[PDB]
This record gives sequence, C-alpha cells and structure tokens, in this order.
Amino acid sequence: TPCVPAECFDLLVRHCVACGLLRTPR
Repeated sequence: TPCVPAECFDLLVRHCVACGLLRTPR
C-alpha cells in the first residue's frame, strides 16, 4: 500500500509528495 501515481515517494522528506511538485514534467 505505497504512495500513488499522484504523489511519489521522495527521499528528501522521506514520504509521498505531489510527483514533481512542479508544473508540467518534461
């Protein structure tokens, strides 16, 4: 039961966060 396509697991904060945390990926 990990994060979700919406939020990705970041190492900085060690948890799920809005994948990218920015507008438009690349």
